[PDB]
Amino acid sequence: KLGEYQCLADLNLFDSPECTRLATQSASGRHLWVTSNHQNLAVEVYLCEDDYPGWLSLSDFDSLQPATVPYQAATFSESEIKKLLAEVIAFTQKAMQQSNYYLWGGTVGPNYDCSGLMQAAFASVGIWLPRDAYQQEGFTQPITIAELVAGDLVFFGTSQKATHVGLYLADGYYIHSSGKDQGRDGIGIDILSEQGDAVSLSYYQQLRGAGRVFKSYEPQRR
Amino acid sequence: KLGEYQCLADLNLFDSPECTRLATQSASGRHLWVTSNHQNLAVEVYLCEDDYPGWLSLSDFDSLQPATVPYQAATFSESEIKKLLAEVIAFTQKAMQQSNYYLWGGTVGPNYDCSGLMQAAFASVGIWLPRDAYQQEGFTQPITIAELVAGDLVFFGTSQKATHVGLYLADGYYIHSSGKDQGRDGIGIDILSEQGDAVSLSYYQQLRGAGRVFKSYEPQRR
Repeated sequence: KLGEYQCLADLNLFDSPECTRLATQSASGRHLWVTSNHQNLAVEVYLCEDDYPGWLSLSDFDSLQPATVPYQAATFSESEIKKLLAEVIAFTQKAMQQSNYYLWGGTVGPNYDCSGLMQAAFASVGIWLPRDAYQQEGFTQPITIAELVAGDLVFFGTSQKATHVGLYLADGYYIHSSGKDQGRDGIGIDILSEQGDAVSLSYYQQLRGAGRVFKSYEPQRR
Repeated sequence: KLGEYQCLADLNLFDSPECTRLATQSASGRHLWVTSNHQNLAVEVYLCEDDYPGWLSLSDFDSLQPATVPYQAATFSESEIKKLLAEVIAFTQKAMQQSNYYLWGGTVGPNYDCSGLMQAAFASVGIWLPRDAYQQEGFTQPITIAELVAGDLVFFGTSQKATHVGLYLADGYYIHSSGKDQGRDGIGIDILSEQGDAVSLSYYQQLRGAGRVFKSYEPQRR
């Protein structure tokens, strides 16, 4: 009906009431807000942890249970975050070991989009990032490429905005989920170098910058 | 001649004065103690940071400079260590991307043995482990398999002693350098499960236990 619910299964959220294009996916156990905006056979919702808005098919209403404990965002210091980056990296490596392909809106796994993998990996330690690559760029602390260290985000796109993101490892290497056209159609490792393979070179030429995660997302007031 | 020197190049240390079998390798910049024990065309040494003993060819004396500043071990709290584990894991991932094969005594890269990869990975952030897998088992804090988290060590062997080690990632996965016979002939990722492939199963059946790195190695008095 209306108000705060928790997901009993992984739910697809679409970017319109027609449910033709996946916007994000809400993992089991996440909290979401159900609005009174019903249209077509869907209802407008937003996810509590990242404020992500979208449309949920009314057929997924049976997978919503009313929340009895409201979502309250946890606060992380920079040092707490640093301690958890090993787990974030490990998440991406475990993900790379599963059969996977690049899926726009892919967020619950095994099939991710670039920013979905970043969100899923940080959320595996309880750290919330916004969902889209351009939002992740705005949310992190910009750093120079020289300053990159394991667990930082690397951003790519045009001079206009970030449209791709990966997770830095070491000495130029980063892990990312990349598309079928220019990339690997799934999770893989590339290098920020002109000495890389063709894929690495396609991305390196689009490199925009780098960001450090210094806090977890706090939802907007409401 | 005698006393503490620093390496100007990566040096091979052997397990006998005949220099037929590699014991470890000393990365350029490490400190070593040269004893008065000359035999054949080699001298007995030990490395300062891990106390590891071996034989250095007399022909490598030109790559030894006298130390004017003696090696003194740094102290790391558990917390400082935890903050560095992301870099440790990243090191192993970077190593996996280079052409490599399994090499007993392999410590400087690209070719590692199991415990040498561990040592090299932790040393890349300044944390010293002892060199051999059984020593690493004795040096770490034993934990249960259930308690494994990213950056812990997984030990394998007989009921008598650990002969193999890997670095835990997440959800049963771990990264290790493994031999040509039973393993991958180099760095790769396996799972602590019977649902794994054939290599995973062979190691899983030899699982001994797990350890957490809670301090950096302090050499013997001395």
